[PDB]
Amino acid sequence: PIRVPDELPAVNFLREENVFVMTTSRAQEIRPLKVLILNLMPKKIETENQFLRLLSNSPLQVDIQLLRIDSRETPAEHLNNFYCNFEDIQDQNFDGLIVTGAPLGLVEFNDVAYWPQIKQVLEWSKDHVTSTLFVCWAVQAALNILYGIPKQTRTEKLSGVYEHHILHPHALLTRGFDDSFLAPHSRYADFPAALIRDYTDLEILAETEEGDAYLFASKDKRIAFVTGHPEYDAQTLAQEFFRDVEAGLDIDVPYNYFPHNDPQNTPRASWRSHGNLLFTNWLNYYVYQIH
Amino acid sequence: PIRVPDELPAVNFLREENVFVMTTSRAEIRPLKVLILNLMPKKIETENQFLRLLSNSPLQVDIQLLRIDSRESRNTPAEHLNNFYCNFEDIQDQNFDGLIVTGAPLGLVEFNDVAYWPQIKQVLEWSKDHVTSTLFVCWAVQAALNILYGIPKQTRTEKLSGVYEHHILHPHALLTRGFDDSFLAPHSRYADFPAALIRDYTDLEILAETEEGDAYLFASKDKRIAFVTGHPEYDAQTLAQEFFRDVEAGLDIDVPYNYFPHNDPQNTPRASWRSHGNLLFTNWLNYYVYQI
Repeated sequence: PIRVPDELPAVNFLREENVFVMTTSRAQEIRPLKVLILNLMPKKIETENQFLRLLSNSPLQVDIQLLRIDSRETPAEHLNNFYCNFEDIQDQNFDGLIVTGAPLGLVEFNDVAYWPQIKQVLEWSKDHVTSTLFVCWAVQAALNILYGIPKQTRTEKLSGVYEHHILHPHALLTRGFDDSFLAPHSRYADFPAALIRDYTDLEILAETEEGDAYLFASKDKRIAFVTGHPEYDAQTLAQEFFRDVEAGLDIDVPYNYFPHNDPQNTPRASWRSHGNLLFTNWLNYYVYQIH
Repeated sequence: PIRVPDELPAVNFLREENVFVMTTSRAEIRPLKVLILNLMPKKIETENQFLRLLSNSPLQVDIQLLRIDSRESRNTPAEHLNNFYCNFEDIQDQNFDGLIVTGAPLGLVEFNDVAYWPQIKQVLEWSKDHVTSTLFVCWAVQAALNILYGIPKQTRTEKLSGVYEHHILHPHALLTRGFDDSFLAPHSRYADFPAALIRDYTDLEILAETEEGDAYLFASKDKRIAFVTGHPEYDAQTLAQEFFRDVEAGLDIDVPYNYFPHNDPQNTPRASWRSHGNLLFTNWLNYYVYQI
């Protein structure tokens, strides 16, 4: 935050925009943050690189620990070298937790082999984690475990780069977001905004144009949710599309993804900026809290 | 930055993307000093727009505001300036991490006719030894290219006024970190900044251009100096306020380009450039003003 003379007009002006300002008449402790990533995605290293790229964009030091949900056999070397089990970290507190997506869009919760382990991490997070960010399927899991919302599935997979808008001009998690912006989705989970409004107390910060919640969070910042995959690389949707075409599914192209909707053309990461802002804002205002 | 075990694949992978990674070798974060030489005619609006952006960082940024003009040059006191601003002699023996020189209403004035040209030269010479990273905005770009590279002033045949399309040149650069491949930013200038001018008469790296061929962002490889030719700090309504004053003052002018919805000045304009203004100023603080 800036530190300026108490009566500079910027002080009252920026405070009215929900911006914290320091004044020369008053005065912080800025220590390394501890962030845990529960990696449920099957391509473990690709997912590590995607999230760690975006967790790199703060001047704050982010000490990262990687959490595995069970010990099912990614190289076994990789997990044994770099990941911890829940019993290894259960006595620790963290500033942040990310629960990634998982390929569980079409699996009932009672058929998810590690469902008990997921309930145990989410219950523990309430007292042990300052802010937990749930991504994609983890949003569906958390809506079920924290609010008793039953699984809801779309008619077809939402796959593409979609238009969104922010709802709160002065919010922290969307600080610097354009009024409308692009972010990618790849999900069977259905997240209509009305479901979040009618069955939770969460504040909705951004929606898709079609009426889905994209970003929402608790007022105390303990829990935050993102229903897209802003961490995806340019090619990530294309890899899923080509694997489904090879299997004989012969699906549509992802929306607004390939140039001219022709999969011979190279897709670009048209969603980069607001993925960077999102993770930078989550570290700077949710994981780190000046107050 | 993240701190992970040295052998994690992310380490070599993000280093190949020009991203600094700490590895689990030894884990004290200091306040930054930034000076703003405010040359804009709306001093308080300008302070609010740049301070909004410098506020979006966990780093503590101690701000001092610098005036170019003496207290006695004015027919009446400038209350605001007297209360909040220092003069050069007050800060000449201090060191700063950052300096911003704003734009100035001097696009049609020859440097030798600019009344405070000596004072501007004195600040720029001082900044070489006293400021880790200087950001020049709009006219200050022309001033700096003159003093540092001997480039004469160039003026466009027609004023640029609107929100224009841009692209980045360096996928892994620090100052454009997180920028989309193409993005919007406002311009409002007669100053002419063809990219060929920067390539052919300086050693500066060009990081982004307008679609019509102007340099928008460029910097030195040592990060001592950085240049922006547009106004991503502008509020939604800044171009609108100027447009309505021009209309009221009797000028026959088009709306600013790509600014009002449907090009209709009854429509509320949106700050369509907000995101890349935030990335720019956040990246400037984090990688240029703060280094280690």
